[PDB]
Amino acid sequence: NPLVSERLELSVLYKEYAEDDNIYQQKIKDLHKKYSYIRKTRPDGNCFYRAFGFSHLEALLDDSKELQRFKAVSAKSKEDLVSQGFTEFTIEDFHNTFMDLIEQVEKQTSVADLLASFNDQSTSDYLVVYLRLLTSGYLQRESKFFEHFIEGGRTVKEFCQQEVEPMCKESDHIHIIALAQALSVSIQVEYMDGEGGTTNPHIFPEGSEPKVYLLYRPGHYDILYK
Repeated sequence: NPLVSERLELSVLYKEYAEDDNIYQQKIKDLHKKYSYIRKTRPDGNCFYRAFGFSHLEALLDDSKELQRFKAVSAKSKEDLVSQGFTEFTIEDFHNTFMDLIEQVEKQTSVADLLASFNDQSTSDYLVVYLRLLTSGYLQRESKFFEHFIEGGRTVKEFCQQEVEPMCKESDHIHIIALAQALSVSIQVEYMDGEGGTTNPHIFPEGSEPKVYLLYRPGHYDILYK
């Protein structure tokens, strides 16, 4: 039950469905036409953050420019959140871990050593906590925009407090839009949830060129590789 698995054949997905789940089998089969491998994340309610965090940092091993951009945005993000009302003493430890992971990528760590960091519960969860805070900060900052996404009567802040900041509260489109804008990154998600064997790609933000590909299924975000 690792936090982030080794690189696996797409066919491992067949195990996660009943023999009779004919439509999910057809989607898995179609996915083989587009992707080659998958890395599973533990299905614990943190999957989007964890999958995004690993996939993006792994991608930055191959793009020194993007690595420096990401580091700069990430460094600044702490003061940003503090200026907006997130307590510094509370969030400093999480930010320090996030920056240490970035440093690991800057030092040209192997994927194996990056993976080992993501499989340390404290290290990996500190990254997730930070990503959740970044996402909450962006939603709150652009609350007038995001208001319409929120069903039921809660304010954007109340939504953030109950559905984004807490560990184990799995992500949907609201999280993804906000985190992509927060870090100015581009995320493709294959939704395996559509018409036939079709999984339906969504790119966040629309119009961008993604370097992270994720697979959504109810209760899972996994990392896909072409």
